[PDB]
Amino acid sequence: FFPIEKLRNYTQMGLIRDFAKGSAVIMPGEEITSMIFLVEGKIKLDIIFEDGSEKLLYYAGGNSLIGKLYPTGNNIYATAMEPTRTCWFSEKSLRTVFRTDEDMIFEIFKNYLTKVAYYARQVPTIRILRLFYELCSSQGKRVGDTYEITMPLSQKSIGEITGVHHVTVSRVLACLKRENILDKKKNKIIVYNLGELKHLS
Amino acid sequence: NFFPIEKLRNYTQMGLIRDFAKGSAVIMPGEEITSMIFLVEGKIKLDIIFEDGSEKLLYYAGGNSLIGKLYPTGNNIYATAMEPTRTCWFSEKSLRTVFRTDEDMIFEIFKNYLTKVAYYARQVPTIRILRLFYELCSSQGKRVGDTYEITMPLSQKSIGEITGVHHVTVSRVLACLKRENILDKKKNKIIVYNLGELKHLS
Repeated sequence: FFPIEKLRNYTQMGLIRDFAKGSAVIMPGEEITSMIFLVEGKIKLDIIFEDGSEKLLYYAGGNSLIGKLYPTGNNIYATAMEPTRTCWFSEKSLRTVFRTDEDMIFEIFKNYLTKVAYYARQVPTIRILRLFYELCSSQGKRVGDTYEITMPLSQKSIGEITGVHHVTVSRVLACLKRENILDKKKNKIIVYNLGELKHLS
Repeated sequence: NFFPIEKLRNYTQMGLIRDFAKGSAVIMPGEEITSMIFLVEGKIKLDIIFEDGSEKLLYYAGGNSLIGKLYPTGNNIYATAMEPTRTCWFSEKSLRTVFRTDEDMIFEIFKNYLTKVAYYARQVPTIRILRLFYELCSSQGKRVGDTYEITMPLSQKSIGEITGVHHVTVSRVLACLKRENILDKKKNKIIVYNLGELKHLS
């Protein structure tokens, strides 16, 4: 949640909006321009990617801060998971705060910073040729200077298995190919240069 | 996306200018940073270290990026100026100056910062592993009674690479199958003790 309690002393500078259990909290592109400090309760922020798709992002426990003070590249769609109470902070209430006490400036920074740390700490190609070498070096059965693996394993499945976005499972499988490194010809995997796999892996 | 915050160029005087010839550690490893660093010319690779001396690259930073931090963060940072680079350092006591001189910046950063979380979160799951085995099984599995038996190495680590998966999970996940009863990975042997429920969960 990365709660920022300190701020509950400060909600009276806010717009308190209570929401029922399911009622959409940020719309999928209702335009949102304020920090939504979440005081009792819980919220599910998913992103709607621009295809139409769905995909979780992160929950918001009590005390957490969600929202934003800007248009910020993405469509959020967040549901109240349980009858939840929230205090909205416009920039101008937000201002009003900092004037009433600096420390909170930092307070949010901290909270943001942390959040950066966090997600950025977590954050392809090799995860691929790792999967392949794995297979080649177990299932590998020599055919002259290449090695054959008698298994379908289709683009979709490398994606799934590698947690890798298709355009990449393509480009790279394309590139493994173009290199006399690897054919996944329909049924069977033919590895032309194993030393070069191991090494890129 | 060196999420530059050009506005900050206007207040470097409230800051601390620290210059950094190429190759030079802008962030030593486990040296403690309590200042926003503001990149006023140049280019840094930030790396991290996992608590297991592992290294991998955190971001770049470019003309007008803000890296650095005002607090502890339980991350292990190693920045080096690729190019010769002018920085400028924001202690709190100093940003605390800037925000009085100029209360607007408080939002120009909050934006700034608020935005990378977008970014990152947007980029950013047990699924895979199973799935990894699942294909691995359906293709290689040699059914020994109710079990399906492949002969491979699968170093806990390789899985964590293959699958963009944190070691705790890989670990805490071979934990949850070998238990559950699904899968045992015991040395040079896969031994799936339930393909049906294996694909239910995938």
